[PDB]
Amino acid sequence: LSLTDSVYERLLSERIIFLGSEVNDEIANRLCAQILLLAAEDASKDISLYINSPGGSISAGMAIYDTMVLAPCDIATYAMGMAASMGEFLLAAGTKGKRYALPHARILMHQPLGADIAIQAEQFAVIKKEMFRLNAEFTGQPIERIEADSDRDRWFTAAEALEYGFVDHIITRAH
Amino acid sequence: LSLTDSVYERLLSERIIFLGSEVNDEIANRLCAQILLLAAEDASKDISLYINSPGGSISAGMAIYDTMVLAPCDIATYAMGMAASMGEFLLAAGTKGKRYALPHARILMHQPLGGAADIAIQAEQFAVIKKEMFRLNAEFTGQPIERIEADSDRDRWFTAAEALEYGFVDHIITRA
Amino acid sequence: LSLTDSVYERLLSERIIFLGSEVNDEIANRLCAQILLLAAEDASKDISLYINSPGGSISAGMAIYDTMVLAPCDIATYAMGMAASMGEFLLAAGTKGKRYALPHARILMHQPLGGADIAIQAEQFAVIKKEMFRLNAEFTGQPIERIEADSDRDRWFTAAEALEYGFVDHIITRAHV
Amino acid sequence: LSLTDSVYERLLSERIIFLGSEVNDEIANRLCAQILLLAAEDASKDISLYINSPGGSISAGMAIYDTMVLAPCDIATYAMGMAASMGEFLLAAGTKGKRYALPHARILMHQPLGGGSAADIAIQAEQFAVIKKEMFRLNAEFTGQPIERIEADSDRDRWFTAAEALEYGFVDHIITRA
Amino acid sequence: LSLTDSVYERLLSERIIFLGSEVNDEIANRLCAQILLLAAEDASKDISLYINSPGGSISAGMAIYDTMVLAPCDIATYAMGMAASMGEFLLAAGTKGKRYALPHARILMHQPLGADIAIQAEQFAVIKKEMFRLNAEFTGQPIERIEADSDRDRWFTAAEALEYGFVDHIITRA
Amino acid sequence: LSLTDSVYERLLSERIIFLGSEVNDEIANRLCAQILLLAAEDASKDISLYINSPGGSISAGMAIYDTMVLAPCDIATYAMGMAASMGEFLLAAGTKGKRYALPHARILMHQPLGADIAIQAEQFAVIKKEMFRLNAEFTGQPIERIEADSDRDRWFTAAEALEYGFVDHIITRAH
Amino acid sequence: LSLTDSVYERLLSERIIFLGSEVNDEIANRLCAQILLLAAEDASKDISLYINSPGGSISAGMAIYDTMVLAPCDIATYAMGMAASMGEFLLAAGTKGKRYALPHARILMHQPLGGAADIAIQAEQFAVIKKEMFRLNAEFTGQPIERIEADSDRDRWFTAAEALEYGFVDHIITRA
Amino acid sequence: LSLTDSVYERLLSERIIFLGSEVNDEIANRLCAQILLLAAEDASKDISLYINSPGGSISAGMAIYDTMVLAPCDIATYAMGMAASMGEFLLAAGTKGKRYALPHARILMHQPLGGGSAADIAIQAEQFAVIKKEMFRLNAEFTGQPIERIEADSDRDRWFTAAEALEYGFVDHIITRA
Amino acid sequence: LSLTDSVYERLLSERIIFLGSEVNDEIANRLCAQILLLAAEDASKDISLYINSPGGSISAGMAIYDTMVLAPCDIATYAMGMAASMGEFLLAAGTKGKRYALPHARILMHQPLGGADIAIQAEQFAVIKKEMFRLNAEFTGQPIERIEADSDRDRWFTAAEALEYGFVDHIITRAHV
Amino acid sequence: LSLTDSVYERLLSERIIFLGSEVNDEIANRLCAQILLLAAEDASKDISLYINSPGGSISAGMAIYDTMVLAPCDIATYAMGMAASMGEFLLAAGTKGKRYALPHARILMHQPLGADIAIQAEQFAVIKKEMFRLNAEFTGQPIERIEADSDRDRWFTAAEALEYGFVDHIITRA
Amino acid sequence: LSLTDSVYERLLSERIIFLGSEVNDEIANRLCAQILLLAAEDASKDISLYINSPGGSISAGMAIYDTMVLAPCDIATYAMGMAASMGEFLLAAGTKGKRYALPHARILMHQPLGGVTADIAIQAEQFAVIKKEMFRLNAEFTGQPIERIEADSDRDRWFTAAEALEYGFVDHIITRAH
Repeated sequence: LSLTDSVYERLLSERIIFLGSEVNDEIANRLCAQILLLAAEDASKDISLYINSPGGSISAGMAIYDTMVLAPCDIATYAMGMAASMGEFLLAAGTKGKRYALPHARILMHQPLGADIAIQAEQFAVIKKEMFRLNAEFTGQPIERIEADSDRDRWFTAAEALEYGFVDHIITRAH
Repeated sequence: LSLTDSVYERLLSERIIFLGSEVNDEIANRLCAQILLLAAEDASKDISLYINSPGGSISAGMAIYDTMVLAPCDIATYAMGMAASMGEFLLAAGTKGKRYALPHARILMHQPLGGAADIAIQAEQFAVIKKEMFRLNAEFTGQPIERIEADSDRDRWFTAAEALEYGFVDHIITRA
Repeated sequence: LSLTDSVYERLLSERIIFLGSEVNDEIANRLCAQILLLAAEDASKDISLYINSPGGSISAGMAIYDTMVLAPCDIATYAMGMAASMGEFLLAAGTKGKRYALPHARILMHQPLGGADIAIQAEQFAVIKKEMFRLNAEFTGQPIERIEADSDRDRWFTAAEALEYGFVDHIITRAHV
Repeated sequence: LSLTDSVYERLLSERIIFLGSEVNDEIANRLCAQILLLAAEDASKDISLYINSPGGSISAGMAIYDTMVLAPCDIATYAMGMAASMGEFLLAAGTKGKRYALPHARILMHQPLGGGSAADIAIQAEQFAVIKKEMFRLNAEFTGQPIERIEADSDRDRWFTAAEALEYGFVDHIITRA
Repeated sequence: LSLTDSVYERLLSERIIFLGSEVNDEIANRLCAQILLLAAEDASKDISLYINSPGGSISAGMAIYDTMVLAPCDIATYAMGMAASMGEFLLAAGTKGKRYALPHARILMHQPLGADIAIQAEQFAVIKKEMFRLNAEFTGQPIERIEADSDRDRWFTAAEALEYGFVDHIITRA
Repeated sequence: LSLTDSVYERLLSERIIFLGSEVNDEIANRLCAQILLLAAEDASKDISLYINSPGGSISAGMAIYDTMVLAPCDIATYAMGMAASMGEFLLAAGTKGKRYALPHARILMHQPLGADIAIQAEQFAVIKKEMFRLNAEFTGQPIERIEADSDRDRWFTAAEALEYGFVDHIITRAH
Repeated sequence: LSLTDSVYERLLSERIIFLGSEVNDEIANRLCAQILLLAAEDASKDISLYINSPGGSISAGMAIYDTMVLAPCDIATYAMGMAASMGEFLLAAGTKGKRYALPHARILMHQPLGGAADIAIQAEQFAVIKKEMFRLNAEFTGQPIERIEADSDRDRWFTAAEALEYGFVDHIITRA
Repeated sequence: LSLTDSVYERLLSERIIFLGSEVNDEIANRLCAQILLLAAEDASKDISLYINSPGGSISAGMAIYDTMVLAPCDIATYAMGMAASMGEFLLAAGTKGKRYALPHARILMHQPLGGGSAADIAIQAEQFAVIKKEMFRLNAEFTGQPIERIEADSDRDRWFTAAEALEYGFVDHIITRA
Repeated sequence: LSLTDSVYERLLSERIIFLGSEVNDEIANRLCAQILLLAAEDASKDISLYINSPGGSISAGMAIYDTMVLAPCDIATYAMGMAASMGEFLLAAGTKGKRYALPHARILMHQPLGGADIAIQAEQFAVIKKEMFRLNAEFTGQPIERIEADSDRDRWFTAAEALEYGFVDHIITRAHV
Repeated sequence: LSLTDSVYERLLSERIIFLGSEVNDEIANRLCAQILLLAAEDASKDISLYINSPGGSISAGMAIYDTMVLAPCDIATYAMGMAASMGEFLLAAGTKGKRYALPHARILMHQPLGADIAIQAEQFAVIKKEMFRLNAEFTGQPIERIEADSDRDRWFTAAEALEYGFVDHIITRA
Repeated sequence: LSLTDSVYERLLSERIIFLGSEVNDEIANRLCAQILLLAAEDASKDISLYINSPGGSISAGMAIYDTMVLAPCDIATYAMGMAASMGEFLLAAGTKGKRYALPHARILMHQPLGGVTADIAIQAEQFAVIKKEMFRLNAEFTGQPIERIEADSDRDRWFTAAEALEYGFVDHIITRAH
């Protein structure tokens, strides 16, 4: 094991997980695995997910999301550096009241563009619509607004994000 | 040891196994090994197999399946992200009543194309195991063999709900 | 240590060995090492060898076989996925009564091509080849003529057909606790 | 595990962390991870951050900083070899009174120009402008200098000796002996 | 862990650290880390630094030096094989009375050649001058002589080094 | 220049072109370039296209096809070893009466599966339908039959291909 | 010299140029060089530019465009396979009346995202050239600036016929 | 251009082509290209094909053969070093009366087992079966041997000396001197 | 020979030279070589230098410049895409009256960071830097203070703005036969 | 084209070919190609083969030999540096009276060690025996002596080679 | 051949050679080859050597020089960009009266350290000899005392075009178009 993996492992022991890279099937599987592991170890204690990701595939993020909801314990989400696309989604998907943003974090909305191609298109259409739905639900905004803002790649500061409904807190001082 | 391998091992200690990549001989051997290991450690406790695989070779999947059936303990299967081809097969091959799907999981059917031996022999074997795959798939889902082939042919895919209806899984777990 | 190697080691602790790749000198050395180790640790307890191999070199497989026979403990063999060429040989070489096949396992017979001075190599191959046929016949209880004949035409077997032919003694669907 | 990583881990057990390379997302994530870990292990005990870095991206350094402010415990900063750009920022961002400089340390100011993610150049420019202004503001706050002087000095890449740094307001002490 | 790192770690447990390669930012950080660790573990017990290095960047060696002085415990230095440029500097920077040289060690003096280039030049000039000053302080020689000998890359045997003022002892046996 | 390129160049001088690899944008561009070159050099003399390709992307093959039709001179097509997917299409797209098949050539029909994904799907749908149309036109078979046979990956011998309508001749002897 | 380069050179001798890859500084420089070369060789004879490009950088394309306009001779453009982003721009930038499209060519509109200098400056420049691109695109097609931006925004694409109608090209050449 | 390619090209000018490696699609395409070229240049003059190949895929060799039959000119074949599998086939496929063997050439029969394109194994098996049968047929036609003997000898990898090959019917002459 | 190199050579025959990449010692050597070659071939005929470069090292650009001035023939410069840093310098260094800019060309001013003994390198850079500012001022007809000031803030120009500032003498949309 | 290939081609124009590396299928094909080319160009003019090779596979050398005999023109062989195994064979296989050796050339004899292995063994046995036979024919020595000397890897100087029968002349000057 | 090699070759036809990289055995051999070639082609016509080199090995540069002196024709040297160490040496080694410097050229003196590559003692010996020879010849070229050459070489003294002309490295500063 390397130092980085060691720190992440010791953090895992403290029920702290990181999403600091692009969201894909591999990272998703690992993240899902960690959530399942922590859920198995103790289902009563919260899990803290710190996010600094440019986002990625919808399917991967949705797998992560399902695994999050599957976990009985609360999952606190932290916008650490950047939450874009699915990073933003997973951030907002955090347990209500335990979604935090760091003062200079940046939340980006973005409409991802994503076997038989027709089948892939079908699946993508379905899961995309669902993401917009859930995003609207998380933020409490209209779906029309989610889609509209996603289209024009609207981005938010910590404050703007707090206002919009992505997070519940801004950690300006001594968490 | 890496972080990834460490969590997977710690999960293995919790009798949780993952199929998060394409199915081949290597992954099959590893998966079979894990199943045998857990079966050896404790034959009374369930095994949880989480599936997020695009599928792969029939022979590999069948080896996994045999090892699953071989294990005395029940094997609960979870459609986590995507269960395609053999991912779908292994999902449906789980102990009945303990086959789960997550809300946004996707189940894809597909008839594989297969592909140091004579080509004729390989063709023969593939034909056999393919026919057998369809049979077992029909058995798992409770659908007619004709419908399995028909849907497999046109690469039919299912949502979590549609999959539950078709007979791939027994439950859709929103929360645990 | 890797996840895979960890599982194999943890399995080794359960006296379970794997042959999931082509048979060569390296795999042979490794398998033989494992057999000797388990035999050294405890010579009274069985060893379980699970086979999913396309086969390989005769000399390598024969080395494994010799090491198997050398081991005092019984060696139970399981046709897990595929047992081709030396995979089939090592499968059939298991302790009689403890050779198992899983329902969808496939046993393939095949006459290897083999391949120092070429004349010497040829001599050795002829010898070891003949000996393989002999032992294969002995394992299965078939005539040597039938072994060679079937080997020539790359005859393959299902679990049932293999059980009948004499490669294995059981077809196990499920294991008891 | 390597010797280096072993020393860093054993140091981590002593609540001592290092920033000895250029600041980027990976180093930031790792550093933030370490701070969160130490904060989780014990929120009452100080953390010592030793800095010998040429600096780097603003966003990364700000992420480290945000994580520093997040940590309940005090964070003591040490200018070990060189604190340039964000190295200087994170140095000055240390808990007031526990910001140290080694006798021959060098503090360099510098305005990064940023610049390559999967996004529109206009958006990147906007974000950079905001965080840049925020850096200047906080730097001014840390040093107690006017924002104009921070910008002015950053433009001309002003650098400081340990003494000059102490005077300017980057650090509170110059630790010759311990 | 490898054998080498294992031996070095086991040595670290014995409060023995090595400088057996060129001095750069990486080696500096690692060495400084080790010193801080040992200082943290026990501030009363000495640290033994064995040196066999061709030297390197001044800034790095200075970082090491600052960390050395920062450590409360005494730091004994050993010229094991070769102490050149900053190897010599760190050697002479050892706790007075605890600077040792092995019988066939060789001490080399050398003037290293070393953002905007002007700034880098400024800094280098400063640290260079400071390096000469401290070297003079360590050896007890005039600054003029340090520069003079540094210019012509003067080298010393163990005896010549002992005489010059780099080390305090020549230890044939422990 | 290498020997292979030299032979192909000397063949180009004889107005002979080869398609012996997968059809993609690069190969398409090169092939199109060669057709345009030969068309420029002499618009009255035929061009001979020898095909031994596993096929490839529809868009590429359609570009090749357009460039073929664009060329004023007749383009004779030869099924040399294997004409699959677009190899088959380009074979059948040859000038009527000058489409040849070698005795042991093999013609495979196959339905390819193939920016914003929806857009890609749209484009693919259009060009796919068009391919079926043109294929039906070339072979003189119903579109229903083209689609049906394409679906089940029907393959043809030289004789079966001659019967089906892919080619006009089988070169059994001394062309 | 390779076969590919040889045919392209022999084509160059026939005053035929290709844009068959993504547009960047390198390809731009090469293309500009070829245009200047042909213009130098003969300023009275047309140049034929065949386009099969997914597009690319605006700056690169604009450099090509300036070099096109700089050339005294007419430049006929052919949409061979695909003209996206700057491919579409350069297609429409051809001499009016000599802009051709092949029957199954596809024209895609798209507003690029752009991306050793200050980011603010790069943003400024990009804004300028982008606005200019839209202007010239409107000029080429004869469409309103608003419609160009609007369609560019939603990644509108055209068939050969639709492209002819919109104003990208003047003819659809089935046969020559 | 390399020396080797230069010699091969200068040889091509003399209507002499080589098959000195295993037979695959690339070598086949290249060889077919050469035959078509020589046929285009002059359809009245013979082509000399010198063979020293271990053989290879049936489809490739058959493609070469089809291209040979397509060529109007006679194709003289020379067993230079070794003609195995399809090397033997292409050797025997030469124009009758102009099939030569060098004194120490070796002709090996062998039934390839084929086997990895983007297609279904069943289809590949079908195609292979057909072309295999076709090979045996044509081989029998070339040598004037019964199909059963061709299959029988192929099974047991029968090999021939120059004399034995001449007798069997692979070649028409053994060229000691020229 | 490649297609690209062939076109550049064929262009070289037309006395047309390209600067389409960053300015460094290699590109400098190559450009200087080309200039000397064309000057050697014919010293009476103009040389046309087309520029699309992000700039680079001062010393390299100065070497090119010296070689330009060395050439007896006039050197016509064209801002084709971008002329930044030394690209701008070499653009403005063209023969007066023969410095052209294409309509959408962009000229960027920029003060390089430069980067043997460091003190010596610093000295040399200071000298050559000052000299660059001087020559840039001379080319454009602007005050040195204005050049330094604008260089500091990375001022950039459109074709029109550049024509006004004094970098070029013409804005050419189209060329006559 | 490179300088080396250019010189070899220009030599080819002078009907001079080289064997300066180990003998294998590739070198064999190339050499055979060159011989056929020269034979095609002019069947009346000699071909000069200069040999400096450590030898190699028998089958390859035999292919070369067959092609040599096939060529109607005489083939003069030159032992330039070293003729070992099949280098020696091809040397001795030269046209009688036109087999030359340079004063410090060395001729080495050697028994090479060389689908189904049995078949390969059969073929090797055949070609090996044939190689000994032809070698005996070339040198005019008994087959028993060829095998005997081949077994113990006997080597010859230019003189010893001339005496043994490998070459017909030792050319100090042309 | 590439464009760069083509222009250099075309330049070679104009009797113009380049030294635009560090001096080593390979570059030395190539330059020596070029000089010998030009000398062979025409021994009456001058050769123009343009220098933009950071210098390098003494032995290599000395080989170039020996080859320069060997050439009957005059060799004009041009300090194009940088003439350091042996670049400076070869520059000053040009034919007297035909040594030119470009207006912004820079000539750097430097005492090489040589170093290891047989017995170290021999290598040291050889280096000592040739080093002394360099200083001697440099003094001869510039017309300066050897003591001053060594003294200035020691402290890495550098010159502008004017300073170089004054010192004696070159005979002219070519601003205009000769």
